[PDB]
Amino acid sequence: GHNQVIHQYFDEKNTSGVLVIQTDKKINLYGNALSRANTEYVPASTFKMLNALIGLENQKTDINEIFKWKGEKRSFTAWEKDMTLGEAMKLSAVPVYQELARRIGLDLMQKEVKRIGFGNAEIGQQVDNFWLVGPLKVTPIQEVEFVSQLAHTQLPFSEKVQANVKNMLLLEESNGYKIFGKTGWAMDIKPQVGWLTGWVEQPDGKIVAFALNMEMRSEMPASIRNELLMKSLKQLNII
Ligand SMILES: [Cl-]
Ligand SMILES: [Cl-]
Ligand SMILES: [Cl-]
Ligand SMILES: [Cl-]
Ligand SMILES: [K+]
Repeated sequence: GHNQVIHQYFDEKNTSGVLVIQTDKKINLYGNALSRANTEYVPASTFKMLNALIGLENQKTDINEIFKWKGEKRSFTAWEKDMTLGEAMKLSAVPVYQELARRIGLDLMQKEVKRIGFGNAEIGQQVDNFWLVGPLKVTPIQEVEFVSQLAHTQLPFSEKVQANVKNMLLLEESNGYKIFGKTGWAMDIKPQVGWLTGWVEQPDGKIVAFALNMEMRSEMPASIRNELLMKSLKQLNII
């Protein structure tokens, strides 16, 4: 349950980051830059959790809808295919979620973001990028609470919608343990910010929420978010 080791982990990967842990409304901070936890960063793709919630609750889409790829080149070849909301969730396929955001529209999206009170709750005028380059910003502490509420089905949306989004977030399942989460990586801002937000469902159903937030660099493999999370959750004996 320390705290200096976990500091060494961040130290070793030459990054600046924080790991926010929330266990039944008790919050703990870890990593090598704890002041990040109350610092506002753009959510990047972590916002997909909320985008989906808003989209499903307002019936702009459903979990079965197949989003058609219409041929434009995308940032990743893995994105160039028809997919569902859930598939797009697993791949962080931005263009699908931008299509969703456009269906929702600026009015509906702004209203929802403030009703939920997400981060600074400002989305500006472009409904299809506000979470990648601003103006929307959120603290890693705000994210762990958000995701904690989602895990407990406590967000101001219908339970079926929350359960549908939770089902899209399963990352690993081993030894009676479940890890749910969403990565983010805002590459077009400086400094770059990487996220891994989610929760652990322990074999007895106890839920432990986490929000990893770290400064990123282009040379980094994306899986560095996963490694820094996974070895920390092991140190704290959460898995
Ligand atoms: Cl602490
Ligand atoms: Cl520190
Ligand atoms: Cl079906
Ligand atoms: Cl591109
Ligand atoms: K250090």
